[PDB]
Amino acid sequence: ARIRHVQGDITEFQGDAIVNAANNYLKLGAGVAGAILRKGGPSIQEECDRIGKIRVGEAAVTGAGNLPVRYVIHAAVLGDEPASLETVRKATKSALEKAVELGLKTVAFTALGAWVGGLPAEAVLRVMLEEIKKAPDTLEVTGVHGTEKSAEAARRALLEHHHH
Amino acid sequence: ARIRHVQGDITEFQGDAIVNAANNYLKLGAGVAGAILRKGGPSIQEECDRIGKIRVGEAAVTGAGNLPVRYVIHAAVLGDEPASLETVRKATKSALEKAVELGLKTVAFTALGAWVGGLPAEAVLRVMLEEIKKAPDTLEVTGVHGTEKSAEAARRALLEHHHH
Ligand SMILES: [Cl-]
Repeated sequence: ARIRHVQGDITEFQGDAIVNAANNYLKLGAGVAGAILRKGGPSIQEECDRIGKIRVGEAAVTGAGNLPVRYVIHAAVLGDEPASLETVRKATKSALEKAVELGLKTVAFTALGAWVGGLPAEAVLRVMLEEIKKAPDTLEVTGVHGTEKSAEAARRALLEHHHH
Repeated sequence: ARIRHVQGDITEFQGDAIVNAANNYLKLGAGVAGAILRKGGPSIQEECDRIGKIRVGEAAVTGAGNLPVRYVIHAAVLGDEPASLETVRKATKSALEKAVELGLKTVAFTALGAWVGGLPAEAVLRVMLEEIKKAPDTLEVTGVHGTEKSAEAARRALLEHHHH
């Protein structure tokens, strides 16, 4: 899959889906999830409740309420178990599998497990990169950053990856 | 499994096994492998030749020649595929599985894939840590560093891991 890094607010992403760093109970609270629930509205949590508890490392899809995306993909990175590079790998892979299963073309992510999970961003981005490279080229992943300095860094890393 | 970080020369490790960062052809050359072959002698490569080509992510055990260890565990982190956090995870896990299968008590590792593979040490150590925690407590893993500053850093990281 293709990758781009930009500065912005993931809740204003205007594509097919955004990926939420979720707990395995799919309870929207800390981090981006809170923003997702405020701007997308109550229907997102209600749909999550219909799904019920999942497994750390799994992903689940709901509608995106009042957000300008089609879907929210809830990638469970923690909950009964603490976040780790392994849960981040599995959840990123599960999120990608849902995107491909729905024939999505544009999907936004943040650095799963690096905020609420406590993991270092550099390691998280590397495992995400490894999983994203396995998805088909019909899919474009956008990493959304709070800062241009942040986005420029990941962009620099991504160019360094071509040597070789 | 228990973990300790010390400064030293892994080829002088005086326990059950040392883990070699190998290619999947088990050809000893670049990095620690070269030191292993010089100090352990030709029998190590000869035994590797008897084994033949393995798979990136797998591990293989040989005798340690003139080294003061019982076994060399060749953890294949690269070769037909470039080194990645995923191959490092699989190889570390494969290396640990061989150690447990032989009832080993003390095993030394370096940061697999961080030298010859080009991966950043901090990410490599984190995935190794996650795999080592799954091995039984009968096993003690020693990380061997060229520098005390290096070992102290990993030791500091390991203490930070207890919060929580
Ligand atoms: Cl990983």
